[PDB]
Amino acid sequence: ATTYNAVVSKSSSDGKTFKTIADAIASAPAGSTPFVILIKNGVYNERLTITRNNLHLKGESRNGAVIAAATAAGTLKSDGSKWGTAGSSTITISAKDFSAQSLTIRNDFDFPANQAKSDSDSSKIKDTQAVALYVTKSGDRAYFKDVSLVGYQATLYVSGGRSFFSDCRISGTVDFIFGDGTALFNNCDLVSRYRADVKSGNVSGYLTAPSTNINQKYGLVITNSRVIRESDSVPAKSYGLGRPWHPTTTFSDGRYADPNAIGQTVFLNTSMDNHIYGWDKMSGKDKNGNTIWFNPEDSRFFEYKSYGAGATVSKDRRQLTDAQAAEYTQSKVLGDWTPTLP
Ligand SMILES: COC(=O)[C@H]1O[C@H](O[C@@H]2[C@H](O)[C@@H](O)[C@@H](O[C@@H]3[C@H](O)[C@@H](O)[C@@H](O[C@@H]4[C@H](O)[C@@H](O)[C@@H](O)O[C@@H]4C(=O)O)O[C@@H]3C(=O)OC)O[C@@H]2C(=O)OC)[C@H](O)[C@@H](O)[C@H]1O[C@H]1O[C@H](C(=O)O)[C@H](O[C@H]2O[C@H](C(=O)O)[C@H](O)[C@H](O)[C@H]2O)[C@H](O)[C@H]1O
Repeated sequence: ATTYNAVVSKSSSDGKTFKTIADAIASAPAGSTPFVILIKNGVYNERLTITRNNLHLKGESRNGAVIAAATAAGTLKSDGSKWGTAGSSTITISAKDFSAQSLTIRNDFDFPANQAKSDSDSSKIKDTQAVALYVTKSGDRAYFKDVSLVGYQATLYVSGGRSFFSDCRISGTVDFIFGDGTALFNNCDLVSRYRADVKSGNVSGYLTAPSTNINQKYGLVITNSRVIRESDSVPAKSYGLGRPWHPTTTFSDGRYADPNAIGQTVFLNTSMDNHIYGWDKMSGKDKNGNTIWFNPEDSRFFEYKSYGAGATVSKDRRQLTDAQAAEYTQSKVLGDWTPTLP
């Protein structure tokens, strides 16, 4: 039994439908009863913030139901201030028990076009983060099944609670899955994109930039997935599996890189093409304003039974034992939450 509380459609000749997803979401009664919205095929140029618990979106098809907007961190608002990374997101989830199924979410900020702009071009943005999907500290138990997430830098921002991504596609370049949330990915294609602006022997990007607090058991966990290059033009050894993001954070003694954000990224039973070279370092500013480097060997970066040409084994790429791998089951990672669709 599957019934819809609202339907979004591009066609008025279709039936009794909403024209925009934002309108359908808004039409939901106040409260926490399940509200399920069907979204028919089409490109919906919308930015959405979800604040109602137990809201559920279902696209007609992942290929054809698209939610898209173009916003970079460096994009200016009306008052002349920047949107920022969090603010750049096409979809923001700030509610509990959200699900999205069979749809694509894009940030259409044209990173390559931006980089190709002349250095003197005042429209050339430096803050090139452009988030497709953002799960905030308020968005626990967020479930994404058969969803495609599209971006370049900072595609997926997972913060706070638990999120589960299943049968998914996620594309990007730099730090394209990042944040301090517990995010489990199963049977996903993680797509590393070509960068025309990167010189022959330099790094193109990093799949993950976890900022997981050291006292939090699970950060980014990728299982039974495929780490793939967008094209044959993506060079060998051009992408890192992760680098440690220690976010600039306001403390009592100032604003600087959080020392206790010692991120976790764990890959289990995942294929990797040879664009992968391993893990990498990342810099921030310390309490004195000096550059500080955070190293992968000091971070919680692990693999278990990786395969494919990018799956090399050395000292610099720590491996889980069988016993340790057993700690990364869905049951263990998500605790008492079993992700279910309406
Ligand atoms: C999610 O994290 C990010 O997206 C990070 O973005 C930034 O990373 C930069 C850069 O954008 C990225 O491409 C990369 O660049 C490296 C290298 O560092 C460059 O010098 C460089 O080499 C150039 C060229 O590629 C090469 O061919 C040669 O010619 O040299 C060139 C050159 O040197 O000029 O390019 C490299 C490259 O492309 O690698 C693939 O790394 C950069 C970097 O790490 O600099 C320190 C930010 O700088 C990062 O901090 C990170 O951004 C996140 O964290 C920020 C922070 O302050 O911690 C900031 O977050 C804060 O604001 C948030 C918000 O506004 O919402 C939020 O509140 C958060 O809590 C708070 O901490 C950013 O907003 C956030 O995205």
